Amino acid sequence: RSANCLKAEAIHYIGDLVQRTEVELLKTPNLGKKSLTEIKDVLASRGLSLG
DNA sequence: AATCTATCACCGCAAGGGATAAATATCTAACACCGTGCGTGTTGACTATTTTACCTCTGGCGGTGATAATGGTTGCATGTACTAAGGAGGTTGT
Repeated sequence: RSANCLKAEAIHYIGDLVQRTEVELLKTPNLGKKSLTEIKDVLASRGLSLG
């Protein structure tokens, strides 16, 4: 349910997730652990990035 | 604001449905030709485009009739409920 509680912030789509750098990332509901931990490098394997 | 165990379940990851795009084959449409006929051109005779002239329409409006005719029309303002004002005039009072 990481999928439910993320898209509940109306960040439903990958296009703006590109803004969510490790300085202000948390604004979302719940989304508390394995999701939040390391997915940020496989994000860069379909091909996106942060900075 | 970090930790996770233990929810209700999404992912874990097998299957299979539709799709679309390739190739084929059909359709139509765009064109280039041709032929028709119309609105390509000047000229010419017509007759009635316009003007002015003349002879003689339509409608401008001014003018007023006489056997005599010589006491008139007009219908419903409103019917209630109030009550404030002015009007009357005799008089018993100021």
